[PDB]
Amino acid sequence: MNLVLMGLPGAGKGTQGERIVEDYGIPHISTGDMFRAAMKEETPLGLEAKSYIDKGELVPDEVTIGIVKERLGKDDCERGFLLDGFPRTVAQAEALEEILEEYGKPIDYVINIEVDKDVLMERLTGRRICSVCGTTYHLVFNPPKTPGICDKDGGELYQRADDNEETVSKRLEVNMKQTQPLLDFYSEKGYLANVNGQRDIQDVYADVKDLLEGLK
Ligand SMILES: Nc1ncnc2c1ncn2[C@@H]1O[C@H](COP(=O)(O)OP(=O)(O)OP(=O)(O)OP(=O)(O)OP(=O)(O)OC[C@H]2O[C@@H](n3cnc4c(N)ncnc43)[C@H](O)[C@@H]2O)[C@@H](O)[C@H]1O
Ligand SMILES: [Mg+2]
Ligand SMILES: [Zn+2]
Repeated sequence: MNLVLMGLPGAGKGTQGERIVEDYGIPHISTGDMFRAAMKEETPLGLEAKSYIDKGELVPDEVTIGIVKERLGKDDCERGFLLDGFPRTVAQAEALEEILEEYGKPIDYVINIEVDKDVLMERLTGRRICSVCGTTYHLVFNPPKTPGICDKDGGELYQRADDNEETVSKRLEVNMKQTQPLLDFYSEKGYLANVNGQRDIQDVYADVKDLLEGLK
């Protein structure tokens, strides 16, 4: 079960990915999360990626592909994986092809979580994240039972540094110009799957589960 999750900033990759990993146990591989984990620890990778991430721009291809290649090689990817936020440039997709060809692990589906760009600003500025677990909530659409704290572990919720109007706008701008080419790339490959991301969380996942049940 080799999957790729794509979508514009705030479309819900993390939210949906959380379900997939729960029902199938494949590693959730989010480049955004990997970069931020590096930033917190202050690794050389983190400091280099930080400059781009803080501005809402894409981190350069070479270093991004590099850390992904290493990750997909781990033992825990034996039964499949869930790539989140990678690739997000045609170059990255082409590179992933080579990488997976060497690993003998072809992509089963590239799942595009389609959400109108017009409602993504609201989704991001209203997002709050668990400082302990990473799971996300939304002040309006998916609020925590007790404001400011995670339902699961009681950890404090925070607002990502790049989740403000200006940076969100840049993020939408940057990724929108990469969107159609990626869709065309995988549409040609023959395994692009479009999912309506503008509905209730569990209803979005139902559409995702339909595809996954054919991958055991
Ligand atoms: N491959 C790569 N190459 C180069 N650079 C790279 C890179 N990968 C990463 N980077 C760098 O890293 C940065 C950050 O990457 P990344 O963290 O991957 O940024 P992203 O793509 O913008 O995605 P988000 O995490 O912001 O949102 P999401 O789709 O997971 O949404 P969520 O589920 O939280 O949901 C959002 C909100 O909506 C709510 N929500 C979820 N589902 C629904 C629903 N169905 N209805 C209503 N609300 C919902 C949630 O509760 C939440 O509040 C990039 O900008 C770039 O600089
Ligand atoms: Mg995410
Ligand atoms: Zn939590």
